[PDB]
Amino acid sequence: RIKKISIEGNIAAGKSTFVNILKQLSEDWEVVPEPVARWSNVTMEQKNGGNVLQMMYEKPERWSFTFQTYACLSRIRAQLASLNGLKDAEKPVLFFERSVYSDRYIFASNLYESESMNETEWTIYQDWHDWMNNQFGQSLELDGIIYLQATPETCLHRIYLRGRNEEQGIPLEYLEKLHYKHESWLLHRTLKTNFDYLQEVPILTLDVNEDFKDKYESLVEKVKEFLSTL
Amino acid sequence: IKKISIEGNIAAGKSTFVNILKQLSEDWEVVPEPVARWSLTMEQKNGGNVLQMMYEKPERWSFTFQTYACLSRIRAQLASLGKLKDAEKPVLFFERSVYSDRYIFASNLYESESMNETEWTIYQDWHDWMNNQFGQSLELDGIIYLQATPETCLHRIYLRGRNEEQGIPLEYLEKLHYKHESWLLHRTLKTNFDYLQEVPILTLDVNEDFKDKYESLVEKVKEFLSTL
Ligand SMILES: CCCc1sc(-c2ccc(OC)c(O)c2)nc1CSc1nc(N)cc(N)n1
Ligand SMILES: CCCc1sc(-c2ccc(OC)c(O)c2)nc1CSc1nc(N)cc(N)n1
Ligand SMILES: O=c1ccn([C@@H]2O[C@H](COP(=O)(O)OP(=O)(O)O)[C@@H](O)[C@H]2O)c(=O)[nH]1
Ligand SMILES: O=c1ccn([C@@H]2O[C@H](COP(=O)(O)OP(=O)(O)O)[C@@H](O)[C@H]2O)c(=O)[nH]1
Repeated sequence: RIKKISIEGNIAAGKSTFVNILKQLSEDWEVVPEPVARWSNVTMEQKNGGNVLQMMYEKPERWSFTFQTYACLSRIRAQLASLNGLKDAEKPVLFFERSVYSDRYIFASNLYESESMNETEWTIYQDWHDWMNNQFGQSLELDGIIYLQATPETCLHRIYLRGRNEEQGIPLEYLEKLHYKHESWLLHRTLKTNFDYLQEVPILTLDVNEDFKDKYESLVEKVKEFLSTL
Repeated sequence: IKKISIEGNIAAGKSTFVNILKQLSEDWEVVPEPVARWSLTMEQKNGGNVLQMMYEKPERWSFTFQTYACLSRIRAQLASLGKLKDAEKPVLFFERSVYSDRYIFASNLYESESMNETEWTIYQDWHDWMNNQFGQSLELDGIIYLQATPETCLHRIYLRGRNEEQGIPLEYLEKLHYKHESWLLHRTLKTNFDYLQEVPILTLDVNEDFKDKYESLVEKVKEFLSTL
């Protein structure tokens, strides 16, 4: 009964600006922020996260599997907690900052194709992912995906314009890898998956390349008309 | 369905005690250890590879091994709890357990500096969640402790003649060995699953070879099951 709607987009695309924008417009609207976002900083799950995330930066081939499995286990559990945590709400909609699907099909597929996950590591990640998400049935199944499309140069700007010292090192090409994978999975709609319904699951695209903090009303209008189709 | 775990050190006899035990009743079934099936499919092949990695670089693959194994155990005990549909007094014998994984090996890799604090507390955090969402009912109704000396096990690894095992050093079979005693005799260890503090335990000296001679061992097993 509580509508799940994931927001998808490249690093610094604006996901979390938009999500905290929407949160304020409807008591019928809540947010689930992504844990790694949470971890990207300066509870045991934080201690562990900034750690693994710091270790991920310094030597990604050593740390990729662990960190993926922990970004995703941390998300699955954070997702379920907002469901049990919009009870009374007449038209419940909850917004996920990214998804188990972006965990596996953009980020863990990137690192694998970019050689930080050898094949044993990837088939284990993907096995572990299948088994855990066939075991939720349709608890965490998405009614919708809003794609916060932008450009990698606007994301590098946004990164340095966000000032996370550790995020300053991520180069454009990497951003360009994650751009290529979003384009293909969402906008182009081609990337395959092991999940049935994510082929017949509706997708909103939105150009966030211009600052939207003061001028976001059209973006919001899009979001709503979109939620009435779903 | 009743649930027992058969625990004990490497080549101590579990697979034997179990291949024997399952034969004595149509009301009895076994879930053999994932790790031992690796010792072919995406489990096998994912299982076979990392095991072999884990012998070469243990400080690099214990998290990954320790996650995959617990998973595959959780998997297999669940597709098995499957068996014993038409039985009056049905028992499933688990060849090791989710606590074996954690409080024997995964603790022992950490203490051995083959996983770090992050890894080791990430595994802990995941074990605690992966057992509480999908694994509530893999809950044991007792435990069976096959107790060989650190010494007995090493010869029984030679017997089996597994190549990569014949590299298991004696000193390894030793700490694994004082950690079973602690959890399952002295009850010197304490875990994070409280019903486990009130699970009964039957412990069997298995230094004497029972490949022909298991009757009185089985007698206490039958006896222990009759006290649940
Ligand atoms: C933006 C902080 C998280 C990081 S750090 C990082 C990374 C850093 C340095 C690297 O090489 C120097 C690299 O190959 C990856 N990639 C990432 C993206 S991996 C990822 N991020 C998420 N937010 C979620 C998820 N499931 N996976
Ligand atoms: C029995 C084969 C699996 C291995 S391999 C291994 C090992 C091999 C070489 C090592 O040093 C190079 C080492 O420190 C450990 N320990 C083990 C035991 S760790 C373990 N065993 C299980 N049966 C289950 C589980 N979760 N963990
Ligand atoms: O219209 C916008 C959207 C975002 N940002 C900035 O872009 C950076 C990244 O935004 P956000 O934290 O949402 O990124 P994400 O959650 O996607 O990493 C932040 O410093 C924002 O202040 C901006 O200036 N204008
Ligand atoms: O009482 C025994 C128990 C075992 N074995 C042999 O020792 C080897 C290893 O034992 P097992 O695999 O059963 O031990 P586990 O690791 O399963 O506890 C096998 O070849 C058995 O045939 C034996 O000769 N006598």
